[PDB]
Amino acid sequence: QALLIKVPTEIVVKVVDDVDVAAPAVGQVGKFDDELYDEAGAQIGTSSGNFRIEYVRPTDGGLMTYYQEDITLSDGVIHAEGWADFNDVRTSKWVFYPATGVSGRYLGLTGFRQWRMTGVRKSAEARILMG
Amino acid sequence: QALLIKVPTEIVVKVVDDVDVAAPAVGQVGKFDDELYDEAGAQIGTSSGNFRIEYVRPTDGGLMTYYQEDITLSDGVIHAEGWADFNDVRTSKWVFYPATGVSGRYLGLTGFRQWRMTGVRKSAEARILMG
Repeated sequence: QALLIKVPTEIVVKVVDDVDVAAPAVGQVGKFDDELYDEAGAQIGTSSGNFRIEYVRPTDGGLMTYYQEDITLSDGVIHAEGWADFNDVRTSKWVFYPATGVSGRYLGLTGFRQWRMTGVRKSAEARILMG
Repeated sequence: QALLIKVPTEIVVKVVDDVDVAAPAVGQVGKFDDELYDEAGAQIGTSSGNFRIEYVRPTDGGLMTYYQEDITLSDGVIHAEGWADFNDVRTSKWVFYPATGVSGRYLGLTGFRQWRMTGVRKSAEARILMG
C-alpha cells in the first residue's frame, strides 16, 4: 500500500510571522493556515501549522527550521513535522519532513510531506507520499 | 503512481569505518556495502554508500551525519542522500533521507530511503517509498 497526493496549488490564506525573508534569523517564527487544491481547482484540504527557525547548520549556513502542521483532507488528517532549510524555502526549492496518518484513510500510514514555495506568504506546490 | 518496497532484512556485508558507536564523534566516517532481502530470504538488491558525522544539532544533541548511497535493485537504480541523526542510528530508531530514481523502473520517480539498524555493523530493516 503506497499513495501519492499531488497538490499543484496550495494557498497560504493566513500567516502571522516575524521572519525577515531577505535576512532570516534564528528565533523567528510563523503560524499559518493553508488551503490545498487539485489539478481542477477543487479544494481537497487545509493545513494549519507553525514553524520556528532554530539554528544555523555550521557546514553551509542552512537556516534550520522546525515545522509542525496538521493537514486535514476530505478523507482524513495527516500530522507532519520536522526540519527544513529556510534558505531552500525562500528560494523556491523543495523541502520535506515526515508525516504520520492520524485519521480516516491515513490511519496506520506513514510517509512524507513535501512542498515548495512558489509565492512568498501566498502560494506553494506540494506532494504527500504515504505507505 | 506511488510504490513502496519493503526490505525486512538488509545485511551489511562489508563496512570500513572509524565510528565509536558508544561515543560517536564529528569527523568519523564509514563506507558500506549491503544486500537487501525480501520476506522469503531472496535477494532483491544491493547498496553501496558512505557517511560522515558532520556536526551536532542543539535541540536534541543530534549527531548529524550525511549519507550517500546507490541502491541497485533487480529492475533499476535509486540514488539516496541526505541527513540522519546518528543517535537514532545507534539506538535502532528509523532514519530517512531523499531518494531519486536513476534508472529502469525508477527513472523519473523521487521519494525517500528509510532504514533502522537492528544489528550494529551488520543488520537493518528498510523501506523505499517513491512516486
